[PDB]
Amino acid sequence: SRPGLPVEYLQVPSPSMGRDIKVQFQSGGNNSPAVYLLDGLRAQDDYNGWDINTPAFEWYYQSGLSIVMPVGGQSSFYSDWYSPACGKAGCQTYKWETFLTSELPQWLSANRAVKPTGSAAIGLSMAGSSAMILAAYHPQQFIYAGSLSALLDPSQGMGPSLIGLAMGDAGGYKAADMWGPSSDPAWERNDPTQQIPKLVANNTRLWVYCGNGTPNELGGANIPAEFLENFVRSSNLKFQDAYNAAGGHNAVFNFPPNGTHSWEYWGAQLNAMKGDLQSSLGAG
Ligand SMILES: OC[C@H]1O[C@H](O[C@H]2O[C@H](CO)[C@@H](O)[C@H](O)[C@H]2O)[C@H](O)[C@@H](O)[C@@H]1O
Ligand SMILES: OC[C@H]1O[C@H](O[C@H]2O[C@H](CO)[C@@H](O)[C@H](O)[C@H]2O)[C@H](O)[C@@H](O)[C@@H]1O
Repeated sequence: SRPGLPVEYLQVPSPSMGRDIKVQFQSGGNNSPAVYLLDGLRAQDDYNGWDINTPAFEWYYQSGLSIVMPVGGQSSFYSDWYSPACGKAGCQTYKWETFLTSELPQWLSANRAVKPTGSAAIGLSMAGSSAMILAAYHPQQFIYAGSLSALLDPSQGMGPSLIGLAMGDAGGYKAADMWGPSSDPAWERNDPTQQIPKLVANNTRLWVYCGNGTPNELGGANIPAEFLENFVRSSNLKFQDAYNAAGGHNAVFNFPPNGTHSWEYWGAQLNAMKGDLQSSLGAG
């Protein structure tokens, strides 16, 4: 049902960021595996975009999977930032890798008996690369990573400056505050194409989606959505080639001849990957 589901609106203290992170939550039951649904570049501070734009909770109720939707961190790339995250609205502390990989799972285990290990992270847009970086560096916790419509080589060429533009347009943040000048090693570290050997060695299950910029009847037929999806598509194709070349063998690659940078297409993927998540994480 949409109303009447056991959906919580948690307030999870983050020592590292000095505030309470709101977290929308639906348990799949005691000791259930978690699915972290990471929001896109323009993440709002009231509700995660996955809740706003999809019936995700509804789709995953009684799936044996806990659904975890952190709220906030627009333009954060769910990263630990070098300096305060200062945008149009003011400064906030961004230490999202710390939060997602310790404070949150520990709180969820202690307070809701959510299994802290063997989780998936699924992100769209900005959070698509973040999902893979979470699995790259925290494979115990994240054994599955979904990346929807993300720029997958952000440290390369125009990469850093395109990221700067977007953060600027979304809340007016500056990429220097996050991973520093493009010279800083933080860029390579958070580039999922660069971290492909990790993904392979950890045998991380991947779900990699990117549309082609052509809208079908689902909608999203507008130029920005079309131009954005097409623009990030090649990094998705190059990721695929590199991953296979590095001996990758645990990914689903989803590059249909349709799809724009719009929630209609992302929802469709989240819905599509439920049974795969259940098998890969042992929901049964
Ligand atoms: O980066 C994730 C955001 O994707 C959407 O916004 C992008 O694409 C829109 C077209 O669908 C553009 O209008 C917008 O300027 C882009 O940033 C989505 O609207 C947001 O909810 C996501 O956070
Ligand atoms: O940095 C983003 C991507 O840039 C290159 O490719 C882009 O540039 C052209 C458009 O201006 C097209 O080749 C394509 O649509 C874009 O993705 C680079 O080749 C990619 O690896 C980068 O992800």
